[PDB]
Amino acid sequence: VVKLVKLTFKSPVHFGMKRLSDSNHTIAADTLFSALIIEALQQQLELSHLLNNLVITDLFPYNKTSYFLPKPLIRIGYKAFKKLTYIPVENYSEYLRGEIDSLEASKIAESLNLGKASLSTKVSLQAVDHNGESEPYSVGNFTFYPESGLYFLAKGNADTIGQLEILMHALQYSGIGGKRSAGYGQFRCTIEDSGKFDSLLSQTGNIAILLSSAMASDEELVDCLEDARYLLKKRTGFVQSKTYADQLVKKKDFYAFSAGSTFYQKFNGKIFDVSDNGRHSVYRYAKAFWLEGKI
RNA sequence: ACGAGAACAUGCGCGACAUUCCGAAGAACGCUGAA
Repeated sequence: VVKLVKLTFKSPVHFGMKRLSDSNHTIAADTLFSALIIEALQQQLELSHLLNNLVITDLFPYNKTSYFLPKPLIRIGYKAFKKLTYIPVENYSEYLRGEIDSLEASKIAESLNLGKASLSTKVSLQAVDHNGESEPYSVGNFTFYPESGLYFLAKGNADTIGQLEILMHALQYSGIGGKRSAGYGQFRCTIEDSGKFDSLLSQTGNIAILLSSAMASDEELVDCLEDARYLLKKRTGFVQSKTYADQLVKKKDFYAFSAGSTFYQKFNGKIFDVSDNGRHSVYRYAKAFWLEGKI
């Protein structure tokens, strides 16, 4: 049951990539899954549905004009083609067939208006009272245009879909990304049946494109890599919880194929464990959502 | 179990100092009009 989940952001979001100063306009499926797990644990729900039947996608840019999917890594002005990152759903088939030209790719890049990124310079006055000093730091945020929003597609049974609806409503108050609970990431989310995507997903093409940041199991990896065009993205971070350890602990470093990576042989994903001797297992979504296309 | 959590762009600071609404300037010029 693939359900579109559109997110409208009221306040700017941080979405850090490596540092607090930087910012991204989207987040990986794992970052969303980790937020969904944290929420389910707060609301005292069973994690079996999320860990066994929920399939999600990286949040993708959406505009009133169009919904943007990630640019497939398919061999085809090379600058114009490399600058392009997201292609509207209507132009995805044209891009796959090679019917797109460099000027058309430039127009597609200009078409997206997800938002306007910025850097907010904050200060910490915690040490001023102890003969210390104010400490400047920078938070990179991204402000969506009013029509613009981030959407994700969630697939699963009816039970996990309803659980997702509950977690999503709680999540909007919780927020997403970094510096949430410090002014950022408040969003309001709608869950609906989308005719566009379900029709798009009902295609049996010769190539498979990874909607979500995903990694195959070892046995899956050996068949999948042959003839694959892909971009290994390091997935790293600290553990966010009150019960994992007394102090803040980094997760084990993970590498996942990025969204838009094209694999000839489809691989199902796996919820990996990036924990290192903690009081609970830190789950890292790496399951795979596939858009089959014809090239 | 969201490159995450905690974190006041904050503290101090007179839109202020100097600067004549002055200078020149006769209320007086022609003497006529009507019956």
